[PDB]
Amino acid sequence: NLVQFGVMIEKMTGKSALQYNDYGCYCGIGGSHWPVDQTDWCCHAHDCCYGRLEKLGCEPKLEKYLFSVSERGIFCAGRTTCQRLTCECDKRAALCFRRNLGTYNRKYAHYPNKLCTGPTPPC
Ligand SMILES: CCc1c(CC(N)=O)c2cc(OCCCP(=O)(O)O)ccc2n1Cc1ccccc1
Ligand SMILES: [Ca+2]
Ligand SMILES: [Cl-]
Ligand SMILES: [Cl-]
Ligand SMILES: [Cl-]
Ligand SMILES: [Cl-]
Ligand SMILES: [Cl-]
Ligand SMILES: [Cl-]
Ligand SMILES: [Cl-]
Repeated sequence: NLVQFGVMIEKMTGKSALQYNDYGCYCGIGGSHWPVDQTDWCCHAHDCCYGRLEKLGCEPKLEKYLFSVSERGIFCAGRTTCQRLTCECDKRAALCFRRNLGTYNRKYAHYPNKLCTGPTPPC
């Protein structure tokens, strides 16, 4: 589940999965207001991704999938299309995290969500 997404995050970023939980305004359960940085935007997008999966009849918060990581990249798999879809959402987020390692800031880990201000961007 988040065992999988967590494992994917660690593989792609070199960081513990817990360093992405509660990051900024969107990484973690829920989220509102304006994303603090590009990493946070990855999380905003991932929430939107899960919302699309829910609208398709999937339960992405619960879906368990399979994946591998080689030189060629992240390969997704699973018995059901919903499992594979969840993997695609997670893959995209984990690649986004890696791509934005340069602006990852430790001060946004465990960000007090009262500091989140401004409008909530649409999906
Ligand atoms: C990678 C940061 C992260 C995200 C991405 C994010 N976008 O928040 C995330 C999404 C979740 O579902 C949220 C379901 C969707 P809603 O947010 O309830 O709408 C649950 C936990 C989440 N963690 C922390 C985490 C992930 C894996 C292992 C340990 C900790
Ligand atoms: Ca979130
Ligand atoms: Cl997405
Ligand atoms: Cl769900
Ligand atoms: Cl692997
Ligand atoms: Cl890839
Ligand atoms: Cl399915
Ligand atoms: Cl830092
Ligand atoms: Cl760090």
